[PDB]
Amino acid sequence: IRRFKASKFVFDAFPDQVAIQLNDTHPALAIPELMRIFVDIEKLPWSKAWELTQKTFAYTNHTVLPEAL
Amino acid sequence: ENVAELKKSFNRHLHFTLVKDRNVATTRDYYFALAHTVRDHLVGRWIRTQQHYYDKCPKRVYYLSLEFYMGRTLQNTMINLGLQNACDEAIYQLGLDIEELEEIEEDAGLGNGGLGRLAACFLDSMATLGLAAYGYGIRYEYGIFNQKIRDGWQVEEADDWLRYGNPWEKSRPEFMLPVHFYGKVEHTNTGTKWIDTQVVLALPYDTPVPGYMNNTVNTMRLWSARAPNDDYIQAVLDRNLAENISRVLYPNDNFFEGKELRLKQEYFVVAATLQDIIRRFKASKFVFDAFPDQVAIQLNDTHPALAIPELMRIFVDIEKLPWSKAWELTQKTFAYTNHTVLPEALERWPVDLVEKLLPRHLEIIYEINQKHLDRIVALFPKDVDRLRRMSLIEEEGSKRINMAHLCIVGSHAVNGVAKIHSDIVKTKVFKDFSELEPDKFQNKTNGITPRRWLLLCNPGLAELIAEKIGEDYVKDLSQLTKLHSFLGDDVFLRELAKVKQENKLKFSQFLETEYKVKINPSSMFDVQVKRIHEYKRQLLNCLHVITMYNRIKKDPKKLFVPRTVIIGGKAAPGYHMAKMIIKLITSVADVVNNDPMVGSKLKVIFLENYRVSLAEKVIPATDLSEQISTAGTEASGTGNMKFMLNGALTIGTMDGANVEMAEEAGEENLFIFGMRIDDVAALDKKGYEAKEYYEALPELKLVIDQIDNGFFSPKQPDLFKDIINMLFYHDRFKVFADYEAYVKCQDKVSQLYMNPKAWNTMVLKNIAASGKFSSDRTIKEYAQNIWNVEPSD
Amino acid sequence: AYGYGIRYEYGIFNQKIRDGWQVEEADDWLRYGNPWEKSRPEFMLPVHFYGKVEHTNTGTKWIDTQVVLALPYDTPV
Amino acid sequence: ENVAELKKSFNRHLHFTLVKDRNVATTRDYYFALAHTVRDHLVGRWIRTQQHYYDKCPKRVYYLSLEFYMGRTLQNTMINLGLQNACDEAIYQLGLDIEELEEIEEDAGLGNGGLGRLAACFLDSMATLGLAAYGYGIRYEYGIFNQKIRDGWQVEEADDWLRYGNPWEKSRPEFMLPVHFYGKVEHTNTGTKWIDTQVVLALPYDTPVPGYMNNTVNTMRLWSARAPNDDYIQAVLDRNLAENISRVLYPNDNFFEGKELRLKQEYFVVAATLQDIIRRFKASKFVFDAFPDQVAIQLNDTHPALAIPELMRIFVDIEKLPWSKAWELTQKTFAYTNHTVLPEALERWPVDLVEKLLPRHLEIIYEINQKHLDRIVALFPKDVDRLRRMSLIEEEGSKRINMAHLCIVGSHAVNGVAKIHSDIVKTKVFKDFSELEPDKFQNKTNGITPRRWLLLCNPGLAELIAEKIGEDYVKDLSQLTKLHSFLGDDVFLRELAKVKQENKLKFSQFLETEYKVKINPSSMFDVQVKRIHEYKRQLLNCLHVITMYNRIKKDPKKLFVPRTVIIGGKAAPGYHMAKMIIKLITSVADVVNNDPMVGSKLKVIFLENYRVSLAEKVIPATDLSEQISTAGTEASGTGNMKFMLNGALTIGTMDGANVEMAEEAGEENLFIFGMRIDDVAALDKKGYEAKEYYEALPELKLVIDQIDNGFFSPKQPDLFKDIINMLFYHDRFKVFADYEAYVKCQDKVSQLYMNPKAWNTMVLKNIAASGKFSSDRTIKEYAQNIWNVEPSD
Ligand SMILES: O=C(N[C@@H](Cc1ccccc1)C(=O)N1CC(C(=O)O)C1)c1cc2cc(Cl)ccc2[nH]1
Ligand SMILES: O=C(N[C@@H](Cc1ccccc1)C(=O)N1CC(C(=O)O)C1)c1cc2cc(Cl)ccc2[nH]1
Ligand SMILES: O=C(N[C@@H](Cc1ccccc1)C(=O)N1CC(C(=O)O)C1)c1cc2cc(Cl)ccc2[nH]1
Ligand SMILES: *Cc1c(COP(=O)(O)O)cnc(C)c1O
Ligand SMILES: *Cc1c(COP(=O)(O)O)cnc(C)c1O
Ligand SMILES: CC(=O)N[C@@H]1O[C@H](CO)[C@@H](O)[C@H](O)[C@H]1O
Ligand SMILES: CC(=O)N[C@@H]1O[C@H](CO)[C@@H](O)[C@H](O)[C@H]1O
Ligand SMILES: O=c1[nH]c(=O)c2[nH]c(=O)[nH]c2[nH]1
Ligand SMILES: O=c1[nH]c(=O)c2[nH]c(=O)[nH]c2[nH]1
Repeated sequence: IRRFKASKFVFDAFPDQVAIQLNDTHPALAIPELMRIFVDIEKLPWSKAWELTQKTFAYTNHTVLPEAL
Repeated sequence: ENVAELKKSFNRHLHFTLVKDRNVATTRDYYFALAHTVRDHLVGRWIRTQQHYYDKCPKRVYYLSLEFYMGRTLQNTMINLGLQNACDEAIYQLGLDIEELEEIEEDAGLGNGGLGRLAACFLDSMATLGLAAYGYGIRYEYGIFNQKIRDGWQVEEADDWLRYGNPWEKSRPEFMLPVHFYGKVEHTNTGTKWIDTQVVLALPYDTPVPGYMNNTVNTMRLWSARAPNDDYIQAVLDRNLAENISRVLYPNDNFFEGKELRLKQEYFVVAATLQDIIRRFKASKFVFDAFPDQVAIQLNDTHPALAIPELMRIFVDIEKLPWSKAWELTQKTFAYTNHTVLPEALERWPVDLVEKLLPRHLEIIYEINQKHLDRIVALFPKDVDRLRRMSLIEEEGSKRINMAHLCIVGSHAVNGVAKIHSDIVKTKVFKDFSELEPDKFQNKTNGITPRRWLLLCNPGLAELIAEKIGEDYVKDLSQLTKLHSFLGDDVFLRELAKVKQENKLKFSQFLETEYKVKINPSSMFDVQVKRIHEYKRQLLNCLHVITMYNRIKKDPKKLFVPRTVIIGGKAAPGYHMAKMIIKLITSVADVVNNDPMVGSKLKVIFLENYRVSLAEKVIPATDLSEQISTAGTEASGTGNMKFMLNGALTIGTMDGANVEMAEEAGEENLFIFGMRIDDVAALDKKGYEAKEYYEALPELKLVIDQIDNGFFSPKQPDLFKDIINMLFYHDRFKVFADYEAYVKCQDKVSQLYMNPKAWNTMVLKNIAASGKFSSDRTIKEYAQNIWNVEPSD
Repeated sequence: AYGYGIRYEYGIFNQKIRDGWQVEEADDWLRYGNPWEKSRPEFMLPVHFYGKVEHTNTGTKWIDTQVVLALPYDTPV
Repeated sequence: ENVAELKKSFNRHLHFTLVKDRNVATTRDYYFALAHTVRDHLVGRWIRTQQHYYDKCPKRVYYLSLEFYMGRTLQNTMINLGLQNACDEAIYQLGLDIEELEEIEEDAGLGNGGLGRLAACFLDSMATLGLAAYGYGIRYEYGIFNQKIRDGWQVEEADDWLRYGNPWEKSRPEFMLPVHFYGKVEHTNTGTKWIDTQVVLALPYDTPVPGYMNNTVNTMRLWSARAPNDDYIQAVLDRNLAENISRVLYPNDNFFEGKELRLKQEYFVVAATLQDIIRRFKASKFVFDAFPDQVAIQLNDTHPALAIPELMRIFVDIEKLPWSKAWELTQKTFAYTNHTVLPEALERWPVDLVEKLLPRHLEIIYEINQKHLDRIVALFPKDVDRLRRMSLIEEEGSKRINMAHLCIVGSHAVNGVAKIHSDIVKTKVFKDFSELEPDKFQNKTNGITPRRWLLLCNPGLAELIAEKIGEDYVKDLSQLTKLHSFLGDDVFLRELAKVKQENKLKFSQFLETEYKVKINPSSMFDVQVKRIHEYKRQLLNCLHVITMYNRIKKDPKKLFVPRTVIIGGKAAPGYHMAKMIIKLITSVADVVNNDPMVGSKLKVIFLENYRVSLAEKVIPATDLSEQISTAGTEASGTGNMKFMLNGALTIGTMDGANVEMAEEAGEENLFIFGMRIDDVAALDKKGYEAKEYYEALPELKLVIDQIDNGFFSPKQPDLFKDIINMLFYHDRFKVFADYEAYVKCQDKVSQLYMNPKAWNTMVLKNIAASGKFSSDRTIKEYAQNIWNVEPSD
């Protein structure tokens, strides 16, 4: 986010400048953390924030083993 | 209050309230639809807040002022209600631009400058602190005139601010009140009667004052004059005469014009206010002995001085209280704020005018004075000249009333608005009164609201700060000192400088589209915006500008830090020197901006129609804040505080609050220069001979000769004759006396500017020390040491 | 593209076999220094843990948290 | 090493070493680029110097200490390599400010005070004298805590000095060594074995110690603890436990805390050092009979006392030498320096702790003691109490080891650090040992390096002196006596006073930007900086300050020489009285600095985070040096020497080296006052009753009552109760006993200060007599009378 703000780029264009790949579910907390930042800090409305969040993140599933979940 | 619902409310208002669809709606229609959409969010809490004051009856504060320099309301409201981001989204989804809709709104320019803006910041701080406070003023049909520049001169255009409607005001018919003028007095055996008077009705209009994120919404009650209903045509037309009382704001800043109409406005606002206050007290679920414990009235300068004898009139003539008791409750009710020490600004109404217009008030004033002098004659039997000095009456020829003296004896507290100022008020100007009553005189350093002057005008900065230290600073600005932790944080300094840069680009766009000039976005934005005054000296600034131009003309290739020098402000209509100085600046700018040799090195702009909404644009884009009044002339200043809070460095004198800014941030972190108060005094005694400096300083001589010989006005070589004459023979603000130190200081500023890291480090030290200057702290001190009221957090 | 992860002081353990069984040893890979990483001190950030939620009229805030700084190290790819 | 080439190297490092360009580089990046640019200049001579020691095998000196209070390295290195002026030019041409880059560097605060700073000065003098000397210590991850003042109290913050990297240190992997703890002992037929121990690795880090202008660069080797590599997660985390051994410096100055972790650090540094020393000896192109002729190990106090039984362990258990021979070579190898005589500072480790942690060392210590007492029983058959007094073991209840006794019998020389101190050590504290061995006890008066404490910290002075008498004084400070020739040289006295003035302005700028206070640049800078101790008495000083404030409050117009009183220093974290005294001083300063009546007459500052780099700033700006310990308590002192060398006059007691300063400069040229050693003794016998002075001295009573009644702590009237209680009933440093003489002395100081010519003449007499106090002279005496080593000039 700091790098986005410093760029020559609101946040509307955030997903057009940023793509974050979630390698397995280990960094899953990144979804609610981005929301927390957008909402609690940046004061964006939930709807707007959630839309941006989905466009930013992509999730890669690496396993179906129950003990790995 | 979510995005989907705001769009729906917006569409609903556009339809039912503006009678439009998306095809025929105008931009004004959209602004109004949004204004109403936002306004509906205030209602619930406005009713609850005023209802809660009645039930719990906390002591109320009444801020009585002839001025409330409010600026625009839409954005401020969205921010304090936490609605801005959602509204921004809604409007965007509707395919509109909220910032464009915002520009449709007229400023409620019901003030001249600092005095009026202080009142406005105070209402915001009081609602944010949760105090049961009310602002009482006049609903002028025309505010401070709109300023146009024609052929380099200021031209005034009427500010018809209500032409299209004010969604932010609410008519309160049920509270209309009659105000009396002229007539005669009768001292009957049933009390004294003020009869055969002319009557003018006062219709009150309430505007909500939302606190910052706290459910509190207070009230600003502004009175409008209306002719009462008991050649026919002429008789109906003449109803205009009574209605002229609230027609227009007197456009004088720090200057007393003793016009009868002004006196009428003063009693109008005072009579309506006090009667409304007493009415509410009497309806409160509270004899009058408890009045002072339920009511505090702050006099914003001496303009509402008549409130003192009006309260006594009400208590004695109406409520039938004995003089002694009335007097006691009166002093305990009023507190007075002195905002100036310039001779020409002192309110001294001729006795004959007051006798004709307000006969009962003159009588009461004479009584007040009599009981006043009798006590002095007692304590100081011999000192006859002391009685002359402390009298509410000046008998020297044309007998007049000294309103400040009346405010002093009728109030339990008197305060100045900056330490140095309050000191001079207590120990010099009013020595005889403070020696007699030590504890009466206080200081209450001015402040500015960090909502309007930070959150609103510079969101990029408010956001950057919040990311580093949280949002607590909004409601407790002293929290900005934590910023000190980042003085060696390189990345933060870069982020800080980026915010200033973006503000500069945004405003450079405003300049280029509003004026011819091409702006060097990287040049230093050197700014001086405030009312035009000889004491504020934009003239000194103009000398520095001409000086820089000549340096360029001589050494075109010398390494020069490029500047965009901006100077703006309104001159009172009848203030000749002020109007001449404006013409000088525009003339200078025309030469500078069009000389091929300087080009992008130096651009000069006379910012037109300086007002609250324009201050919000230029202040955040400023690098260097000009606060150069002659030591002893600016009681406090507040524009100086706005620039400090927004990342500009200050070049100024040790005057007003500039002194406390230096104390908080460290003197080395401000570009202080010139004569201090003692130097001015000493130079006075010796006698000030302007010629010396002129002869003694070569760069100054060239400047002076150029202005004098027509260099800056070829077609009228002697155009600036009056300026030259005043400068050499009648300058009581010692312009030439600070020229040298001022120019030397300016060079040091340019030096530092070449060092971005050093420059931004000092900026950070200023921002981090600006906390004292929040009006929330000023109001806390007023609540605690004068009004004796408590918040609700 | 950028890779973002954690700079563990100890990576996956070094495995040894004792009496036929696996035995683990700490992979102290930074002991002698890593010329391939570049500390980026100016980008250190605070990270919050624990604490509580406060639902205010100013907007829900996470307060009384424990803080841990995050110092980034860039390795070229 | 010329300007053009330094800029190129700087740019090269910024690029390849810091991966930056001028646009994105931070100030820290610039500091690092310069540090590396300078560092490269050391390499060639560091390799040659260490190579030359191996080829020529001169006897080596090993200075073993748990402390090395080094301060910053950049400037010191530039100066000793003659690179400063060129680097200053280079950086300036690059558009940077070298002094700003210098401030980025963290102090290597690996010490508490004098003991640690003495070691640091010694390394500089030894490299400058060209001796084959090595400093051996611990590479603490955290040095002496950073001190913050919050609400007037000291708060400690971790000194994470390595966070951003230390370019001045070099990892030496190939010399890692294992250190053993715990375990058990086995006396087998192949020698005794220390088995089943816990192992912690010691990784050595070398820092270069450049001599002043001589091509010599010695080494400071500091050991860092690392867990060896043969719930998994917890097992990996637990590696922290071994690594905690070198985690942090124990923050006690002159106080013994018998914590097991401290004992671990002590054996850690001793085991790694001696094994490294023996390894080098065995690889030298030298049987062990020649060991003592090739190695000298100086024990900096008793902290590394375990080195004695460790060397014996190595010789006996490892090298298989017979006890008798091992013992002989051991005594000839070690020399011990006693740095204190305060009871609470004595190291007395409980036998049980040593048995558990170092079983083999306990055994060896018992043997040492046995052979020790058997010899005494022989020479003195009857004296049973003599054996009790000279035993290495204290059996009185909780049995513990007297480390000083172990250092005395295991060393061939024992020295104190000031004549008066060494006398007391020899004739009182260790009488039984010196009577038994006269020639073993010596004196070696402390000294300070004139590079860091003159050339570096006060270039203006070093330059002024050099212009008068040349530069030879740098390497032979006794050359300063030539300055005597200028005692009647008026122009020189003016030049001397100008240097002090400039230092004062420079530091006044530091004060104003760091603290609120406005500094009177012309006032007398009265300074007391050193660790906070009851025996050092900044409390007495505080009484004098309050005294001066009261005098001002009474006679506001009396001619008073204005002063800026500065008191700073860290208090050990668990030292309650020390922390209370700090709070007292800050409380006093807040009243004084904000009382309108005193104003610019008196300002008080509690200098925060006093450390080496800050001593370099304040010392050169000092007029009056406070060295007021109670006679008999300060073994020597060295801060006293720094002030003398830098142009301050001294007000102190006849204690430690203050006595020799008086001898060198003439007693009349120092403001000596109070009880001398004999007076303290006499007052002891009689019994000290604090009340007498309190009742007997009116100015003291007012001071005391004020502190006691809350005058200096309104909101907590009883806050200073403990201070008051200690003062009347438990003050073993007789504060009230010297109050009178102290205040009388202070007045004489102010008297002289009014006489600029008389004042500067005495200053010159102090500077001219400061030559004895160079650590180069101290090291010459150590080399000649103890280590038996020779230089290389
Ligand atoms: O005045 C109406 N809406 C209002 C809406 C409004 C109210 C307050 C401020 C701005 C706009 C209106 O357009 N104005 C009040 C202003 C004035 O007093 O000049 C301008 C309105 C809506 C409507 C709808 C029907 Cl069907 C008939 C008459 C109507 N008047
Ligand atoms: O640490 C130096 N060079 C570095 C070189 C290096 C850097 C990165 C990885 C491996 C090696 C060094 O030896 N190490 C960093 C590693 C660690 O963090 O432990 C080991 C160095 C060079 C030098 C030269 C002088 Cl004159 C004085 C001190 C010095 N230190
Ligand atoms: O660590 C590098 N330079 C070093 C340079 C340095 C060395 C010693 C002290 C201070 C600075 C560095 O920046 N630091 C070592 C410190 C630490 O251990 O935290 C910080 C470095 C340069 C470089 C260049 C490339 Cl292309 C890739 C990786 C790199 N690392
Ligand atoms: C704040 C403000 C002022 C007062 O500014 P000074 O520089 O203190 O005189 C005047 N006019 C406007 C529009 C302002 O916002
Ligand atoms: C020299 C020095 C000391 C020792 O000073 P004394 O006044 O002799 O106790 C302590 N701390 C620092 C930082 C020093 O430089
Ligand atoms: C009469 C009048 O308008 N006085 C003005 O009041 C404001 C608010 O106190 C001051 O900041 C300013 O210096 C002063 O000129
Ligand atoms: C235990 C200890 O730190 N002793 C200190 O050692 C230094 C260096 O010898 C002396 O100058 C000082 O007076 C003394 O207090
Ligand atoms: O009409 C005036 N208005 C002013 O504000 C002013 N100030 C001043 O000096 N003269 C005048 N005149
Ligand atoms: O924890 C302490 N450290 C000290 O340095 C000291 N000195 C002292 O007298 N008591 C204490 N306590």
